[PDB]
Amino acid sequence: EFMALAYSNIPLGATVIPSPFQVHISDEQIEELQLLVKLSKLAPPTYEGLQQDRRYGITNEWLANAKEAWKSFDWRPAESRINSFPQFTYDIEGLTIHFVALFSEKKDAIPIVLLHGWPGSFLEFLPVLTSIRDKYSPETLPYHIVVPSLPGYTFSSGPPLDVNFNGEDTARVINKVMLNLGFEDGYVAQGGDIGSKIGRILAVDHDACKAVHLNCCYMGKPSSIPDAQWFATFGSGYIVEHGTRPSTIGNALSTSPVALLSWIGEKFLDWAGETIPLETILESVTLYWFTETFPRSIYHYRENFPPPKLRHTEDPRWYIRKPFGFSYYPMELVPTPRAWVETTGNLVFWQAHEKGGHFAALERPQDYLDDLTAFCEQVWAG
Amino acid sequence: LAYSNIPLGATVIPSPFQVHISDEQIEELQLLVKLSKLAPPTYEGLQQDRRYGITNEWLANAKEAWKSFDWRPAESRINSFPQFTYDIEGLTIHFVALFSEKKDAIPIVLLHGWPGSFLEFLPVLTSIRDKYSPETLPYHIVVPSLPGYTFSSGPPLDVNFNGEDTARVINKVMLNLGFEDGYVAQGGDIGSKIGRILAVDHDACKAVHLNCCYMGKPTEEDKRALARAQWFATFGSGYIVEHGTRPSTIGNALSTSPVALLSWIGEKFLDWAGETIPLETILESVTLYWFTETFPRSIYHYRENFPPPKLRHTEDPRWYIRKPFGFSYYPMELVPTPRAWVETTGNLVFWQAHEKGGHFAALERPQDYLDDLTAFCEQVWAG
Repeated sequence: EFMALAYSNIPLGATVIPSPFQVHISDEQIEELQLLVKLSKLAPPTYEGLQQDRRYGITNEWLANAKEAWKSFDWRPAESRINSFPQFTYDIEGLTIHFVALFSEKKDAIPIVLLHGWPGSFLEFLPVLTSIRDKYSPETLPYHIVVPSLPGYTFSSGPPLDVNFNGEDTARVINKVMLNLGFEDGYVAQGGDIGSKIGRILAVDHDACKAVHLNCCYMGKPSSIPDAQWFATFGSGYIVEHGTRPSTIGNALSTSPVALLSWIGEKFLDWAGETIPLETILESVTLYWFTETFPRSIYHYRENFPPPKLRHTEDPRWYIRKPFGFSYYPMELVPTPRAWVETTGNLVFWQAHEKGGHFAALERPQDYLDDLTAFCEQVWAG
Repeated sequence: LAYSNIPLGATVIPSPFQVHISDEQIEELQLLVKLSKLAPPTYEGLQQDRRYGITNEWLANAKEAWKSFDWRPAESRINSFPQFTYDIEGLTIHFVALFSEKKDAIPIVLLHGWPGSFLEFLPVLTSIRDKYSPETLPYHIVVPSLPGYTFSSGPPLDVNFNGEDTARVINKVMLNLGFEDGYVAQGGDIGSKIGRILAVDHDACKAVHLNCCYMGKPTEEDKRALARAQWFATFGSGYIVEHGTRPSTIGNALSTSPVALLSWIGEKFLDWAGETIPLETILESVTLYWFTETFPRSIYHYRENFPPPKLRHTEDPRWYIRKPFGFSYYPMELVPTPRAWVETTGNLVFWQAHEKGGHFAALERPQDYLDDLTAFCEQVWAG
């Protein structure tokens, strides 16, 4: 049905008109989730499950309380809030690609694509979009904001069943979202986590991406610098498992929503600088559950197995020549000093922050928006 | 029960034990098997060579077979073997045993690993009582459940627990049975680490045979072995890192659904074996783990290597085996180790290589396993 929505006017010059989209999880799925949460079994007490500092992962107490709270979690109000933002799909290379957008009425608004990672989603950027739409009407908005679901995530389909799919494929498909919207003349990319790999690939390989801002630069100490990571030794189990046995873990965590909550909840707890509320965790895990995201979402991790000859960020093949900005958040998983980041591209913008961790947009929306705006205004050349 | 007479000289009488899972536990299992949801089709789940783990089709078929799986006959077979428990350091320690009537029978402890259990050794015990009566049996065979596994309780809730603790507790099973004058240990997987610790640190353990020597390097077969070891190190060690760094997360996640546990453990029975392990055997092991809440209690050993020591356990002079040491090479072990490697880790007096068999040597090749065990004990036992 036709639904007028503010900020939803497709930019002049779009070559393909996207299909309007709204989230409508069925009543039967909501009923089922409540049942499956209730009946999920909990592990018995163990020494590891009793460590309140989470040294061995989530605690039994956290999970029991989360299970109890999930019983009274109501998806419908969250879904209504999601549906207050314009959403669309395109069909690209046989994939359905979902995206949230705020479109400006200005002919020459600066197009920006914001790229989530794992175990996130477009939800990470909704607080930022709220700030944007409160400050700007469609008529005063300086930017077009596109927040796509990567292939395999939430309402995006795929990846394909019959061929391998990697970060370069991901970037090619996301670039086509921007091309379809008429942004061949230029857009800015912003990324964290896996989205920072995608954003780097867009900037290095795709003409339409003119500049890139990252809040994550997964790297070791660069070899070109002559003469703290609890993450490589203790925090990388999920990477090895996702990268070597994605089918096993995907099959395992499809069985019960509480299995999925255990695996993903650990990361929302440990990776954030600002504490992420339980409701936010439940919202994201619930969305992953309804859309069967997890098994489809982990294809990127196998690019690290066997270990590449050079890390992606440390490879001249992926050095960013276009204008490159970086924001340093102190509770990022591998915080990278400016001298490190500078070895990986033409770094024209640097901003450090006193607060915030891995989920920068979700934890510190105003800092994230201030940085993004400042970067685009500094580098955009018309 | 034949083979159940406690050896003379035992200083603690063990308590007889039988498995009797309640109908309520059986039906809770079937409820949660039926409640489990399947993954969507994925590229990774369609790879028949299992390059990314189990296939979705294997899991769906295994779940369907589980709905028709009858625990009662498997339980009756378990209960056909003498079983006991001891209370040691506040833990209930379960064990299977075959006791000889010979007064000076050689005592042997067989040590399972993860994701195994005493079930791994039941084919060997079957071969033993088919070959020997209680009067001709040359050995006392003890097959304990490690702390945290199946019918053994623990590990403690309030303190850390490691391989040296495991070895100390297992040694006390043998001491309780009167074997302070000497026993032989045999181990694979984690049981190979326990066996090494017994031999190095515990007076009563007089010799040790291993079918696993997790180590790095200190011809065509050596080439095929190196390729397998590299595959295991590069692609097979996710479970080690996850168990070793986030045991509470994975323990909680897989406890929620028996089919989650089946996915995680089934992958290993498929990939680690040389001889194909029947689905029924996988279901029996995973079912036993489920009824006893084994998985979250069973993975404490993995964190010993985080952070990694500069010297792996087998390669550390602190753990060099000076007592008589035997090794059997099975080509589909996870890190197949040539003799020149193994010899650097102990007083290797016995070496046997096999054409067939992988990681679960006793379960896959019970006759080879028993032949090696008899040959090693006869070679090294000194009264």
